[PDB]
Amino acid sequence: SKEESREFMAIFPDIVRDLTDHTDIPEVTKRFAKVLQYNVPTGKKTRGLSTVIAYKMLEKPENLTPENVRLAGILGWCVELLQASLLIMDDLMDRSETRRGQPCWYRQENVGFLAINDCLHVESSLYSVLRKYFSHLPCYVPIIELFHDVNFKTNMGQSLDALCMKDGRPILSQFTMKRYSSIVKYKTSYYTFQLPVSLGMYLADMYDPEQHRQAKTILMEIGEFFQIQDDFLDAFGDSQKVGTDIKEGKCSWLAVVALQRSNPAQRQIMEEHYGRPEPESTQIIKNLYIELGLPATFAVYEEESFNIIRTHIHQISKGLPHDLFFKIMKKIYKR
Amino acid sequence: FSKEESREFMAIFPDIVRDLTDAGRHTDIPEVTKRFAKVLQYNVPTGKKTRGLSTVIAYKMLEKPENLTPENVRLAGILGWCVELLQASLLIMDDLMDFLAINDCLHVESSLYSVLRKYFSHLPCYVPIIELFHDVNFKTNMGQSLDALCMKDGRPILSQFTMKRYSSIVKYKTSYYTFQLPVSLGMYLADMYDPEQHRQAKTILMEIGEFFQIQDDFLDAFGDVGTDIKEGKCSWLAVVALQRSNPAQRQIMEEHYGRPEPESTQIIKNLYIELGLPATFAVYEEESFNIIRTHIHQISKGLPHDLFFKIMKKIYK
Ligand SMILES: CC(C)=CCC/C(C)=C/COP(=O)(O)OP(=O)(O)O
Ligand SMILES: [Mg+2]
Ligand SMILES: [Mg+2]
Ligand SMILES: [Mg+2]
Ligand SMILES: [Mg+2]
Ligand SMILES: [Mg+2]
Repeated sequence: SKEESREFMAIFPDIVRDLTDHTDIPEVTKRFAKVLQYNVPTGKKTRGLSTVIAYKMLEKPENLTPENVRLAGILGWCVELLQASLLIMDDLMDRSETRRGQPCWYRQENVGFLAINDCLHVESSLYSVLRKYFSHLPCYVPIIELFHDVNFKTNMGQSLDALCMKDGRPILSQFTMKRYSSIVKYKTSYYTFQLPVSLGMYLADMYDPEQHRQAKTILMEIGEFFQIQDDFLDAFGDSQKVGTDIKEGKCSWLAVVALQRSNPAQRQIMEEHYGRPEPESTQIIKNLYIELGLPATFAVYEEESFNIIRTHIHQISKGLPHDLFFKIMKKIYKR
Repeated sequence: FSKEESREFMAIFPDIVRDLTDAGRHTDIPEVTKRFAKVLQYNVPTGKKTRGLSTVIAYKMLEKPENLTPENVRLAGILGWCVELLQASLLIMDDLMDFLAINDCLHVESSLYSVLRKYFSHLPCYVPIIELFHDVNFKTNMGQSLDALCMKDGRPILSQFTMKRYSSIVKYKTSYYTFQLPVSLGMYLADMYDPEQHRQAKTILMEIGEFFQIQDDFLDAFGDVGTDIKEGKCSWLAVVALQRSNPAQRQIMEEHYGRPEPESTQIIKNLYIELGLPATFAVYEEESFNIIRTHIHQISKGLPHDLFFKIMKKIYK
């Protein structure tokens, strides 16, 4: 929606002023404004806007004042602040060149390993936003605790992902569906799906831990498909982002399923060519994925997962609106 | 710190590891949980825990003697370990910039907020304590960045080396988390929330923090192995050297400060000797001590002066 997107984007400049406008150190506050302006407001803002929409479908229609919708928007920007911090750090860790076409922050002149500090700074900053706007509301402490908990869980996700690599070479014996599912849950699903919905619920004064647990069950399932679809399109999606999962030696759903279905000779091709810099090595792995019928396998998974998740949504108890979870399903599966 | 204080503090650490690495919960990710136990065990509990133990001492000297139960002194010890978790994340980040992964510093920092939630979420001091940690984290990061703005393309920017910028770096990068945080935590646990009491403490603790770092800066070059010169750090010695330098002495700093060759380090030290930085530190040490002793004696708003004298005596020796 034009009105929702514009109202949301209009909040960002206020959050920069809140965090940067410490009058004795103007040179660092000016630099932090640039850190925020480069890394936080560019691209889709899907997680941020999903927080606003989640709130709009959870709150009683009589309580949906512009004031409250703005508070939802500020929570959305706190999600985008958390993500910005995570992606600054991940880019340094993965030594990536670009993110969404933009050169990675750490590559910019006179940053490098100072990106570590900028990561921590950006993550810490969202708690200052929460204090200014929410310190007087009952949802304050639950929201602070949710952000700190999700940060901790995301770090477990990132560390689990790193235990699939040694000396910058993939450990293919680690590429199991159980480890993949755990990586997606902790590294992606909590901050991408649980965080926006739980923020919406808290702002709507929904504190029942069972309601949050029932939301989690369905959101972790949708989250798994989301990342599996993302992994699939990296290799088989119409380029005209250019996919580099194979070169980077990522524990992707494609690599996991490839190893499940491979005969010994096919396993040897993964051992020899997976996570190598040569473009020839990327094409050999892609050719193996085609040979193992991974496009057909994804097509079956997409149809089956959709049906299973839709069934689980129909069985949701409590005051949780099924509407919200069907709406999330629609945007992800695009149907 | 007394034997009993030290031993009962150290005894808390294994509990905090079990609390954070999910002992009792039966986790779906044991491999990475076991790794985090090792990150904590290897990086957090080793050497002197002076910030952690200072939090316990601060609480013991602010709380009414009747309220000093083993249970409350243990809580003070847990706040102390949260300061040591912050210290550990900051040290990891310094090790990285010069087994451990890059996100371990973010993880360790995040873990202190899990410890705070577990032990303090139902106490009145909860919101003030988490807000103090949030604010100190932010300020420490600002200090870290201000320090980095004294360096461009691997070279020190000597025009940035002013006493104004140095004082700001020490205040934001070190003094807030090293001196303000332990005392304010003690005060909050003792249900002392009055902003004027906190501001009275801050004034003295920012002054102690400045001597602490200036003494550290001095001993790096003139102690009995320091690499501040080689690393081109914005140290008190370099700041004062540039204040006192004639144009020829400035050119020696321009040419030889922040160079890897050990000969450049000895040239800078020779220049520091020539500029009378030892004598200058001796004057600063005497004058700062007399000013800080004065302010501690003048401390009001119902604060005990003996807490701050103990901190002062530990730093100045
Ligand atoms: C604790 C931290 C730092 C978490 C990082 C979370 C994250 C979404 C990383 C990107 O994943 P990726 O590296 O597998 O993919 P890409 O970089 O291509 O988006
Ligand atoms: Mg990564
Ligand atoms: Mg990456
Ligand atoms: Mg990428
Ligand atoms: Mg991807
Ligand atoms: Mg030093």
